[PDB]
Amino acid sequence: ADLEDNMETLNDNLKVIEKADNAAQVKDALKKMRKAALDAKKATPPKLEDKSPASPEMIDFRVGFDELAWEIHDAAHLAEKGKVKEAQAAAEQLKTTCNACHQKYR
Amino acid sequence: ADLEDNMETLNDNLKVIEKADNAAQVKDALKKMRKAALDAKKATPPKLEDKSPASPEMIDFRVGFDELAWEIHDAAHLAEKGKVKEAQAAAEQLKTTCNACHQKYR
Amino acid sequence: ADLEDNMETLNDNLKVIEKADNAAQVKDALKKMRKAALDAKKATPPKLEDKSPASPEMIDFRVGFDELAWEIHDAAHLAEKGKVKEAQAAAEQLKTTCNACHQKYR
Ligand code: HEC
Ligand code: HEC
Ligand code: HEC
Ligand SMILES: [Ca+2]
Ligand SMILES: [Ca+2]
Ligand SMILES: [Ca+2]
Ligand SMILES: [Ca+2]
Ligand SMILES: [Ca+2]
Ligand SMILES: [Ca+2]
Ligand SMILES: [Ca+2]
Ligand SMILES: [Ca+2]
Ligand SMILES: [Ca+2]
Ligand SMILES: [Cl-]
Ligand SMILES: [Cl-]
Ligand SMILES: [Cl-]
Ligand SMILES: [Cl-]
Ligand SMILES: [Cl-]
Ligand SMILES: [Mn+2]
Repeated sequence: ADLEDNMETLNDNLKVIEKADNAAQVKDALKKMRKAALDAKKATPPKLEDKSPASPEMIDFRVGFDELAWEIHDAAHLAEKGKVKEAQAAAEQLKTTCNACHQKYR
Repeated sequence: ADLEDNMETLNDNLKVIEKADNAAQVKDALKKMRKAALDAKKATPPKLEDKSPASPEMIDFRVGFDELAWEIHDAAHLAEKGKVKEAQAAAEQLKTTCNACHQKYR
Repeated sequence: ADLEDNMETLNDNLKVIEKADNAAQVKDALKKMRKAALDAKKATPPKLEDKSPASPEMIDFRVGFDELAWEIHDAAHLAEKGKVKEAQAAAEQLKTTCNACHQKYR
């Protein structure tokens, strides 16, 4: 999928997690975020189309999705230990990672 | 190890997992797959030797191993909860990720 | 942070883990290592400054941090099951991955 669709998947599943009522809903949404995050990592964002494909900005951009994916996995660890409300709080904390990339490249 | 060796390791351990009799055999084989997947990520496949090293195809290629490593990890989570049959089924499902890359770059 | 700050973080938290007294201290230190590992992945090490940004050495370098992050996570799994001493042993074993990269690019 393209970058925008992957971002909407990220945003949609954050709101699913917030409203989720059991561990299985959280874990399924988190899996969809991780998939979207890895798929977004294949893209060139519009503000970096003029840079080299392995410029430090494109590397930083791509590693940003590794960091997002690992943080998502931390939340997944909380959810499958049954710590649903802790997992939902960790999901909401992902926004600091969303924001950090946006302020640089969005 | 070179790309072909890593691919044989991936294929060999898929069959070890299929025939495994306990969680420890599944976990050990999945670990060897993840290692092989990350090692394969360092290579240039023959069909992409003419593209630039960070072309969209080489990025798609490299991220394909991230996707495979995470999917392997999902199976390891099943095997660590002692859900051996589920872990074996998830390992069989990895083939859709194997295939998807092959049809583009093999 | 820059590359050498991330390396000091990696080295400091290895010593924290060696001296840790409970799972929480191991888990917290491992997570600082993973973060530092992914951040170091964004850098160009002095010995590769003259190489192409996606040369096979820079790819090998960056994948070295994926391998390090996954090995850290393996130790994190041990510590999350309360196997504190096994987690500490695995953290010591990380040094073979530290060394392997240093001998090539440090
Ligand atoms: C891309 C992201 C890939 C993923 C994921 C997997 N494979 Fe693969 N494979 C890929 C390429 C580009 C090649 C060509 C290698 C060459 O130099 O010819 C291959 C090759 C194989 C082979 C045959 C290797 C040989 O005998 O010479 C096998 C058996 C194989 N791949 C298996 C395999 C499996 C089981 C995977 C998932 C678990 C898998 N591959 C992932 C690219 C990619
Ligand atoms: C590559 C894939 C590496 C891995 C994995 C690890 N390190 Fe590293 N390290 C690497 C380089 C290229 C450098 C040179 C940095 C420079 O700017 O000169 C380093 C450096 C260090 C240092 C010294 C840093 C300093 O004090 O200036 C230390 C203490 C260090 N590295 C430790 C370390 C540990 C403990 C690792 C594993 C847990 C590790 N490194 C991994 C490249 C790579
Ligand atoms: C970089 C490493 C990013 C991370 C991590 C996240 N996002 Fe992002 N996002 C990024 C870019 C470069 C763009 C611009 C895309 C474009 O083509 O214009 C975006 C965009 C979005 C959007 C808007 C998409 C749209 O509706 O057109 C949303 C809603 C969005 N991003 C949300 C989002 C969330 C919730 C993230 C993590 C929790 C996140 N993004 C991570 C770059 C990066
Ligand atoms: Ca896509
Ligand atoms: Ca839009
Ligand atoms: Ca609800
Ligand atoms: Ca190799
Ligand atoms: Ca058997
Ligand atoms: Ca677990
Ligand atoms: Ca940094
Ligand atoms: Ca120093
Ligand atoms: Ca110094
Ligand atoms: Cl996850
Ligand atoms: Cl790259
Ligand atoms: Cl990468
Ligand atoms: Cl794994
Ligand atoms: Cl971890
Ligand atoms: Mn895990």
